[PDB]
Amino acid sequence: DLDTDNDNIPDSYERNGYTIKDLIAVKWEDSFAEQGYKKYVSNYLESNTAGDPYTDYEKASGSFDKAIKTEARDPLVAAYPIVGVGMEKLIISTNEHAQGKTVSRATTNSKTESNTAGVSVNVGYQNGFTANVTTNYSHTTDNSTAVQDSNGESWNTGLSINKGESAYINANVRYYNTGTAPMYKVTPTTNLVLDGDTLSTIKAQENQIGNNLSPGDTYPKKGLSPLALNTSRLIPINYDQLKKLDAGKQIKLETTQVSGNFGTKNSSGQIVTEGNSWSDYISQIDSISASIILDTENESYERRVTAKNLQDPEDKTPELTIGEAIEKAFGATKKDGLLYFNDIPIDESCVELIFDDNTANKIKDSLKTLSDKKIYNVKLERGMNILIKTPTYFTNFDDYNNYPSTWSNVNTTNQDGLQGSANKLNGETKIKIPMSELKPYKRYVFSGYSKDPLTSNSIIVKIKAKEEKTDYLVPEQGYTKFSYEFETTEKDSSNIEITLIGSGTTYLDNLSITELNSTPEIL
Amino acid sequence: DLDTDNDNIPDSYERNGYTIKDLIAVKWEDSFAEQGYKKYVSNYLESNTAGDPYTDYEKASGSFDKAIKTEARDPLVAAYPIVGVGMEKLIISTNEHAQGKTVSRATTNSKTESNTAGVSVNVGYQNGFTANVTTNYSHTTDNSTAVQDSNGESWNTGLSINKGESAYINANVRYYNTGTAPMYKVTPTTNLVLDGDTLSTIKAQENQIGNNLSPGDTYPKKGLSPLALNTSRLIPINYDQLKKLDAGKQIKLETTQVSGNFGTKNSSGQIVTEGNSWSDYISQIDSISASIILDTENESYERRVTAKNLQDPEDKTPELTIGEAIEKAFGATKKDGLLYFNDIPIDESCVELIFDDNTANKIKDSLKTLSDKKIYNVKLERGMNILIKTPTYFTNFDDYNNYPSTWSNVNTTNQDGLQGSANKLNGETKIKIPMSELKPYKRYVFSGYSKDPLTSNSIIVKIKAKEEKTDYLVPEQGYTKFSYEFETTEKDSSNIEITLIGSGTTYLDNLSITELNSTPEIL
Amino acid sequence: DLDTDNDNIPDSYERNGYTIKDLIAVKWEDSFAEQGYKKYVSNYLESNTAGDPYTDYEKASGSFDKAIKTEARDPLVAAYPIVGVGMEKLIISTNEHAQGKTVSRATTNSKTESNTAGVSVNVGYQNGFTANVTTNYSHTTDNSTAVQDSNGESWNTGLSINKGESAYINANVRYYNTGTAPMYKVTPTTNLVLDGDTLSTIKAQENQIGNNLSPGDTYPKKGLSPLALNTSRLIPINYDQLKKLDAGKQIKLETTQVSGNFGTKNSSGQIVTEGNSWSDYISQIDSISASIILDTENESYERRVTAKNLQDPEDKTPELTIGEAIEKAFGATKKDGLLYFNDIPIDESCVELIFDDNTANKIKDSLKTLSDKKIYNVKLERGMNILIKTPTYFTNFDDYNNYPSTWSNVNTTNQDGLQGSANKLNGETKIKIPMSELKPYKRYVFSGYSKDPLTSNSIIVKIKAKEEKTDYLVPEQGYTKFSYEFETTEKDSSNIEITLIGSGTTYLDNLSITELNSTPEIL
Ligand SMILES: [Ca+2]
Ligand SMILES: [Ca+2]
Ligand SMILES: [Ca+2]
Ligand SMILES: [Ca+2]
Ligand SMILES: [Ca+2]
Ligand SMILES: [Ca+2]
Ligand SMILES: [Ca+2]
Ligand SMILES: [Ca+2]
Ligand SMILES: [Ca+2]
Repeated sequence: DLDTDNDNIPDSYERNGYTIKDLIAVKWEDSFAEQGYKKYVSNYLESNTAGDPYTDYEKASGSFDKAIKTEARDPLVAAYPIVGVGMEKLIISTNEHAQGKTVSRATTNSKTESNTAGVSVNVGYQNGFTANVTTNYSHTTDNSTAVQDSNGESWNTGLSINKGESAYINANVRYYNTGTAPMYKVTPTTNLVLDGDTLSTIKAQENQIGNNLSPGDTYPKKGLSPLALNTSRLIPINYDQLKKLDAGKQIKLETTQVSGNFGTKNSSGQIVTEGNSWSDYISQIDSISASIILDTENESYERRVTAKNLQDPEDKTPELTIGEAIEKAFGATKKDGLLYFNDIPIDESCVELIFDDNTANKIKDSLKTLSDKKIYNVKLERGMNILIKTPTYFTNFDDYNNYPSTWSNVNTTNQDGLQGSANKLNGETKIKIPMSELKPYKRYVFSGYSKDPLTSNSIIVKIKAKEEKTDYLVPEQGYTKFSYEFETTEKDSSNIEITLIGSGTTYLDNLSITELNSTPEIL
Repeated sequence: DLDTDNDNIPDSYERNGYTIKDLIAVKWEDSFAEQGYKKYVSNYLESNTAGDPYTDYEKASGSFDKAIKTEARDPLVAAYPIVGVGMEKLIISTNEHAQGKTVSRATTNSKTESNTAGVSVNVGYQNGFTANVTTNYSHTTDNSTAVQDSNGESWNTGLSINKGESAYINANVRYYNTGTAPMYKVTPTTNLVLDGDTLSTIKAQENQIGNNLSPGDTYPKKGLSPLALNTSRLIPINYDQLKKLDAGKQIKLETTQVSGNFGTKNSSGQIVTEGNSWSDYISQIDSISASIILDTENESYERRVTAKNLQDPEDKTPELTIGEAIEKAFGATKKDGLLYFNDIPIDESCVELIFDDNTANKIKDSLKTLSDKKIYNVKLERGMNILIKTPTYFTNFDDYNNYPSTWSNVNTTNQDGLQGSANKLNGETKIKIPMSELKPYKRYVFSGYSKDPLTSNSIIVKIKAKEEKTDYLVPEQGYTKFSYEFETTEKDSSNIEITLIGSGTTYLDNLSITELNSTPEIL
Repeated sequence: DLDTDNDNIPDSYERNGYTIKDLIAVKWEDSFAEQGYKKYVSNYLESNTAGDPYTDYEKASGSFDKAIKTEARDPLVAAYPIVGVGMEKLIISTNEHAQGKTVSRATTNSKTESNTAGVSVNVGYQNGFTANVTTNYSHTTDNSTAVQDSNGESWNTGLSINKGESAYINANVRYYNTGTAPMYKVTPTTNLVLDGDTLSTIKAQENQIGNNLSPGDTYPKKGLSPLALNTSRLIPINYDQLKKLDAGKQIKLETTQVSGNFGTKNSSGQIVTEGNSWSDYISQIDSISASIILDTENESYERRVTAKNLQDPEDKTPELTIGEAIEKAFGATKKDGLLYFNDIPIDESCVELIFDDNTANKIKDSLKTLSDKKIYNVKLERGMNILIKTPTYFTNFDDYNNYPSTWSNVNTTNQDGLQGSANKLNGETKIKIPMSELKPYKRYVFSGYSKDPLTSNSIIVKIKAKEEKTDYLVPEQGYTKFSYEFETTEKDSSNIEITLIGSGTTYLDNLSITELNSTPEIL
């Protein structure tokens, strides 16, 4: 009944209960949780919960831009715009205006490549920390390029450079947005950096892209003509960096400064975008919120969620766990003990978790006092980053199985599993996968969980690839997570085999195969 | 009941008790110092205790820009933004448009080099003075570049400059903000100098740095590619300073004018950065407050703290000691006679303290009248500069120890130390520190405390390095600080030996290895 | 109770006493002189008692711009900012772009030299005039250049100019303030004058400095690089003034028009520096107040003080003596008959006094009626000039003794002196001040005081340098002041010795060696 800020919601209704229906507010008592309403938690000392250019009421009632994704309806998630650039096809030509020698290659893009390229994986997880530590960190602003149609052939012999003069570089790019915010006056700048030696900067101005970029969309609408670097003209190169591109290095294409406008609803009609810009709220959002990234193999997402700092009892901001923040940022359905997306389950054992050194140290220090030793029950703190990687293949010996092949010697008849059932081991367990279903020249990690109700039972696991290896595993009464890496090669090679031999008592569950990054090719 | 300024704070409270909770002001009754609540002190004759454009009650209540660091909510420390610029790597090319001969070297930038370069060392420290002096004083505005990847070769061999015509220089620079204040419309003017001779200046304008610079964050957000000086275009060089650069001197950068605005709330809604400027409060802050700089091996900070004019009893402003100023300006947990950060310990006998000549004369005048003979229990006066250097290696034979190796023949079972334990001696004390963990071409100070309740039980020390020496240290009844210096070379040498032997009675404590400056390399 | 001006202070409290506490005026009764309180007097017929744009209550209550030095707190001293430009490095280039024959020399600036460059000395100082007479006056605005690092070589040798065309000049400059006021919007216009001929006018606009120059703070803040004039650009020279610098003349720099703004606190918040100009108050101060310039070996000071016109009984204004005017315009500590700074002594017999011819005539008119024979007890009048030059060396055989070389035959066992003791003489008196501290190509004056309690005891003095001089002196009953002059030469000369021989009865006191100006050099 008491009001502090300039919002219709009372200060008592800004904590421990929040329901918005027919443009008024009513208290939640847990009767209509199935009827399409979710619980909002917000500040009650400040009008603006996060740094987005809206009040808490307008983003909790739908009276804002229709282009904004609906996942930012909760007041702890703000509309933060990100503009990313992807590189698709490359051509090399010896002229400047546009005869000569022109060569063309196709190239795939990887958004979450530089983040996980500095991840070293050990053979054993210490205590309840079921994650890895990266070396460096980066958002999806930068992008990585991998050459697919790379037959053994030097790039020099197709261009005939002798001593000093080198050709030019032309390409096609696409402009995507990974976040819950559009941009209207899109003016980005992008550096084309090859292993540190900067080549050029690209500014696409305004008229070439148009007055909008809706979230989740690019300018080439799905499958159409990609935008080339012809229509600020062409990029040169010298006779020092071509061998670097040929042998080991890949072209980095990263967006540096992003400027634009947006829309706020006026009193009368449709949107306005003239006297307002995205230039002041970058540090207003980025200095109070964390950064949660999710990487499905088809598309990626990033969100920013406000957090709580421990050394300020006067700051009465909402406090969440890790899993609650994931649920509110990404949108999920709560099943019995589990959190689901539309088709991909989300759990501390079903996907992979990546943190930097500060977050890893904070989680290791904060997991001492808890008595459950689970990842999702970690208190949210500001200034940390989470990268969730969805496996490209995952089975849980249950209703979900996306493996293209079928396993051998599978015994579903068990009930002492971490989630449901498990496989009773008696002898061999073998699977093979053809090379065509896996992208060449990458790095894969195969991970799983094991349990043994004996003293000194042991398992051996053989991974047959272009570096085949055999490894030894000694499980105990507790659940043990194992993870082993392997490398792939070109499509003209053999299949990939996964075998494991035991003594006939252990149990296995939660099998996953996940791609991380790309390996250099000898060229 | 009584009021003096245009603020909400009562007059009878404003001295010796001050607490903000739930946007109300209550006195201090020294019973909730453990729940995170803290006290502050403010002048009662003016609304702005410091020189910032925020009132003290507002800047202590949190109703201000949230990107400012949370320890700046102390009203006794003002917000002051500092912009620094420095190289990462350097290139020379003989063409104005970009073939020819091009060389590239990789450098490292350092923040406190010109300040420490005028500091001399001695065998003993007379009286209670536990600090050194510097020839000239500079802030962290200027940066020094050190060239690492450089074997024996002159720049002329890779350039072939004969009589007068020289090549062109280009560099990769970064911009950083080490202070408790952001700025938005950044317009830095930077002189790129070689030992006094200004080669040129650069004006970054707006399109290359961006409309934002968060405090504590560089221009590339954490790890991205460094900006190149290709987007006013190029700067020249002649064949007079090339060999001068070759022999002894290094390129320095300093900014001169930094223009920008500060952000604040409007009457109704969002924040505006239009009708403000960070150019009218620089002198008004610098002519009222002190200057305290801290330099950790990872990062650096500096603050301006207001002081009391002792020769003016009318100016009713609160007074400070040195340790209380450090605690209130940086933010530190106060253990029993101890100031701790999250991991770095600071005390009067664990760090290095640097003043200039005027502060040295003032502290020598004010030290004799004190009955405790310590550095921290000194009243703060305006217009004096303090620098604190945290050593890269430091131990006290206690809970804190981060040496890359382990000390030999340690008898820590003792209590007669400055803080608990001490190193009893019966035989030698040796360490062989390897060069793989130390920066090449540096100057290092070995510092420590010696004490012995005996007549003349002297000790001797031997430092084996590229400049090897032996020294004799005699003890006293008092507690004597011993400091010595040595120099190092490139990474392809043998280990550095520190050996000390006495006669089985002396006590040695608080052993520290720190770095000062860079030596000119012969090339 | 009775009020005249726009101040809360009554007319009676505006005379013979002025104390302020808790923003309330109170009268002086001589019990709180030792508690830091100071006594002022102010006009009671105008709101602005001085020409600075502040009323007496506002300039005495501290509620004004804090960058103004505390010496301007009293109402009888005006806030007058002065911008001076100094030249440090002279480089000559024969091109209009940047290749060519370039020569770079180092040069030191002298601020107050031309005001005292035309002074001549006398053997005896007649009557009670213990000062000197100058031929021209100059502020700290003009500045002179003196070249030290210059071996035997013509400037034409480094340029090889034959008949018709000479090179271009380029300079390194610094900007300083010496006054009790800051200006923000600096507009410096300067002329580079060469012995009556104007070479060029330099206008450094707004962007080469910015809107901040603190008083007493150089634009390169303490130790940084000198600012070159390469950021309106170039200055030519002919083959007529190029040979004039070789023999006798020196390049001089004189600012002509400077304007700025003074910052005023508004009603509610911060300070405004837009609607203002430092052009309507220059003639308000300069046409009323006098001029006092003080020259220390480390810094210079300039102040303007309002005086009394003796031919005006209607003009009711404060009347000041010379010593009280100095004490109010600088801030002084009063020992028993003595005026001291923190360490620099100032007195009628401890420094050098320079007066203009009109001022000397007025003072010599005023000296006859005085019955005390002291120069500091003279009533001030509008439009007179005072220069106080502190000698670089000064002894009095007392608490202050800062000669680097000790005397010979020192007998301090005496008490019939002007202050404290006097040096008893028995035979010769020797001093040998060496090469290592004397600035070259300068002119020095050694002055002293003598008594002799005998009828016809004469003394002899010898000054041995490259230009030696002998002299015979006859002292008298009272205090007699004598002054001698000499010059110096380059580094490769010998040390300078001073001998004085008496006969055992004469008494010598207050020996002061000072520098006056610079001599032309043969080259
Ligand atoms: Ca509210
Ligand atoms: Ca709210
Ligand atoms: Ca299961
Ligand atoms: Ca107050
Ligand atoms: Ca106040
Ligand atoms: Ca200890
Ligand atoms: Ca009055
Ligand atoms: Ca008055
Ligand atoms: Ca005396």
